[PDB]
Amino acid sequence: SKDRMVELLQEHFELNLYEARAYVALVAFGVLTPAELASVSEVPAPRTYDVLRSLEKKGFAMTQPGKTNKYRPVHPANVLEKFIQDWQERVKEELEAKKKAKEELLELMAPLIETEVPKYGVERVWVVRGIKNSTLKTKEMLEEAQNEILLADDGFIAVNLEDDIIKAVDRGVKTKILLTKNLLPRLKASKIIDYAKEGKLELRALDKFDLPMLICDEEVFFALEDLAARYFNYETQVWIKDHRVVALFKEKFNEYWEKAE
Amino acid sequence: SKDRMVELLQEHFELNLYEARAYVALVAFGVLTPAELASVSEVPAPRTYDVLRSLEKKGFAMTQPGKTNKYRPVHPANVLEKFIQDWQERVKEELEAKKKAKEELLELMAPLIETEVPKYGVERVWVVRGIKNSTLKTKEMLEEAQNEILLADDGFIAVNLEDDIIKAVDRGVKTKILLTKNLLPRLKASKIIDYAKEGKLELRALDKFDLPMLICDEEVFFALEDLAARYFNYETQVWIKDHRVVALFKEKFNEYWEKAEK
Amino acid sequence: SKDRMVELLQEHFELNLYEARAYVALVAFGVLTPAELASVSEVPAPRTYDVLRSLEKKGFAMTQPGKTNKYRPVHPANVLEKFIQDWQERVKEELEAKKKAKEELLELMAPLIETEVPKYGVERVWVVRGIKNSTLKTKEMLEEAQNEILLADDGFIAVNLEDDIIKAVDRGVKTKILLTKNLLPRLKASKIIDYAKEGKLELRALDKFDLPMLICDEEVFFALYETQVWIKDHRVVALFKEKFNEYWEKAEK
Amino acid sequence: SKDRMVELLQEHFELNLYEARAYVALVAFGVLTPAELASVSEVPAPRTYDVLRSLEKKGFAMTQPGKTNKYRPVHPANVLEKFIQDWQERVKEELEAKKKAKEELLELMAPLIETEVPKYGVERVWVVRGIKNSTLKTKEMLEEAQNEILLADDGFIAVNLEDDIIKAVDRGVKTKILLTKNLLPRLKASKIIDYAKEGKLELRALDKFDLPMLICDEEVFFALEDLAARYFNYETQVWIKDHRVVALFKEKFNEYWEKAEK
Ligand SMILES: [Ca+2]
Ligand SMILES: [Ca+2]
Repeated sequence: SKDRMVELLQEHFELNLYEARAYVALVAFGVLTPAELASVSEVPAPRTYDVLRSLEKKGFAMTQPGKTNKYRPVHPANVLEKFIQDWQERVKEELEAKKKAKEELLELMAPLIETEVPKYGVERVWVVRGIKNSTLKTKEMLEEAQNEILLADDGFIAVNLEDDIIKAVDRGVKTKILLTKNLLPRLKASKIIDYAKEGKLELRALDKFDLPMLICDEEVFFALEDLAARYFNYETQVWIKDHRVVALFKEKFNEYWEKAE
Repeated sequence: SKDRMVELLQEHFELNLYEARAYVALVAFGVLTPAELASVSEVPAPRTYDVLRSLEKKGFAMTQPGKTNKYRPVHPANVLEKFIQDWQERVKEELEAKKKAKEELLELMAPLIETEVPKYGVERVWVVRGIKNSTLKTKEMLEEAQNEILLADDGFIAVNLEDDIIKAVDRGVKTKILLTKNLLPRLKASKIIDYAKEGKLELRALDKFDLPMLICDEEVFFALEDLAARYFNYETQVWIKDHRVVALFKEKFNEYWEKAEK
Repeated sequence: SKDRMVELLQEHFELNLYEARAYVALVAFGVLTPAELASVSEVPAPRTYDVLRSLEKKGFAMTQPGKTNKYRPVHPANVLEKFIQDWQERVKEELEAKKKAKEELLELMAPLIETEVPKYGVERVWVVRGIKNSTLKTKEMLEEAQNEILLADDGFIAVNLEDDIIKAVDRGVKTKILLTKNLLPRLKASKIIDYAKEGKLELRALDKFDLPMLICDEEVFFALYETQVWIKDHRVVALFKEKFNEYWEKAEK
Repeated sequence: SKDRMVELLQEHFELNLYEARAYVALVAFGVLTPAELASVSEVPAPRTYDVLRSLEKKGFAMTQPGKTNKYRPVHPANVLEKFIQDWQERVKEELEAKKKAKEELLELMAPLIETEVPKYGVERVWVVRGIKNSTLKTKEMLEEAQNEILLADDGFIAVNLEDDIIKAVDRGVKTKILLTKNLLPRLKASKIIDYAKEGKLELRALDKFDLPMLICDEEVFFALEDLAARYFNYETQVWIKDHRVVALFKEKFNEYWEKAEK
């Protein structure tokens, strides 16, 4: 039918509905004026000029300017052939455009991938309040740690996060536990001291240290103090996930750590 | 520079605005959740799930089974290349789709173009817009030329239809071709050229003539060349069937022909 | 009041409605959570987090990430000044960008003004059918002509479009009329014959020429029912002018 | 490239797609009617009138003497220039409008910020996103600093707050400023120099340090500098009021402070 001709033109040769209808009409009727097209095909009267003019510019028609414009269809074997050839040239050009878009993006995104160290998630600073949230944060750090754990403990930490601490030790995590000497005998029946003696974790003590902390693989979790927080009672703590901050707290742990035993 | 990365992704790798922004963000941050994407980029919050999900689909993002779904970028060199490879295969399918369509159209139109009847010949003047569309008419002139052919070509009139020019030559049609010197390079070696060397047509060249044309038996096709209209593919070209007018253009051709060299 | 504060923030400091309301709220209350904001101001509850976070990235707020997200206003005198300083610098870069865009446009559009082929955007080819339309197009040209008129007339043009021909002559237009001897005596009581002798126009005749035409300053109107073609182009017209000058030679009196 | 001309007009001279296209068309063809514009350009037929009329309003098009159906372009050199002149003045108009608005807001807020408590300040930790927003906090630190200032600045932390730094020095604040070497060209105006030259503060420079900071008495503001988070203006910065943390950063500052010369 003629319907199939309209579809094919619309689908593959970039004509809109009216343009496809008008071109088919031109093939069938030869010379048409916009007025005649109106009566010949299914194209709105105010569009018949607009449409035929488009087909002209698209290479599907030729014309005779005048008070009344006459239009002539370009033979299908020419315009359909020409289109595919012109189409193929656009394609080939675009391919090059994409590979140059490719290279330019690679150049532009090298700055985003060059820093091969700090690839943490967005959330790197997290403020923790209260006892419940505190132990929940400490649990996670212990759950996620895979390389090392450094703990300076004046808590309220070894008890009862013991079962999380030992679990990490059981996973081969290089554990070091430093705690206040005054709090030492609290662990006299702990699992930690057994692992300390067997021993897969090292444990030491110190009369009192000023800056307690938990370090877990490029993460540090420490508490602010000012100055009756303990047993009065309220907690304010800060979590940071960044090698550079951890390096500071790790250097300090190692200063506290070398107070052997 | 970020804006450029978004532009390039959007125009050439078929990402929309938010998809392009999100992909850059994934590359930059290494890993994002829909919540984190909302936080760092200009993708609206409720849109961030679908954006990351579509990037995954398109091959720009990578994730784990879930539901603990975090999204991470696939390295650009392994995506932009893969996109192009996919695009090329999509093209090849459309190309043949067009070939199939063309042939069905020609078969459907066969009853319309045969015994059409075609109603032209009585029309002795037509206008063709777009200098690049000239071969939609000059092809027909060469098909029906049976006495003589005079061609003064800038590259846009009738050269490139060599098979039709030569068929005319081979059926005894007298042919004179005048080229601009800028066509002497692109028209090597060639097929049209060796006909001139064999003496089957005459071929000469001239620095520049201001009025290109194709004359085919009491018919003339000529271009009103203008480089300001060239930008809008809207140069006026005219076909006239009138030996008196053709005579005018034929005299002028012969004037250029005198200046024309070897 | 705060209604005025919200208005000003939206109009000049590029906050949306909810953001302006939320910042004002922060100034008033110091520390707020998204939940607290919801109860304090007219910001939709589910929008309160997004808004506060937006203010965070926009420099209007500071925060404490947590289960309890706290937000703190940046002092008005700092963020409002900070905005204007940054705004003013963004502008100047754009200023430079506009002057660089201008320069590139002038270079790109040079081919559009350099290719000095001074024609109109109007079409240059016009097909005319029928006599009434023919005489109107002919009338038009004669009135449009400003330099010269060349007419080879075996019509039915000079008769009777005379008043348009002489009107052109009266305007100082260089008129030359060639007409067929066979219809020549029709003009023996015309104004054209008077103007030919006075003479403000040159007039000759010839019993037969093959290509009649009207030329009016790089415009030509000639005939192929009857179908006529008008062309507006220097190079094409030159051919028709060359032919006119061949027919032009010569005749009395 | 026509497309480039449309882009530039569209991006910088506030023309929409159809207006920008039409202007190029006017430039190319010299004079157009709405009908003529529709035919040559990609502006839809029914739109060519309002498009041309609006170009006239904007100063890009001119009506012709006589019957005004035809439009002619106003030459680019007299429009693109005139636009910039108008735009600059329009900008300036808004600049003063913003400053005025600022001034009104501050007086409106005076009951909240004048003789302020403030309700915040008891809080000993805050986070600032965007390294370029850091001076919204560090300014406050410099204002209240009365013991010492230790500044290791990559350019975005506090060095661009000269008025407050100088004021601090003038009240006896021990001030050490450490800059990256790429800031020395631009900071030779200046206040910090001559104060470094007069011996009122110490100024050293260093190729690069990994942890920018501002220490003011018992407070530290430090940046987790990270490109390409900067690309999305989302670098995480932290303010802590706690002499123990400050001490760590103070040790590290003194580490950066060594070797750095000039
Ligand atoms: Ca402030
Ligand atoms: Ca202040």
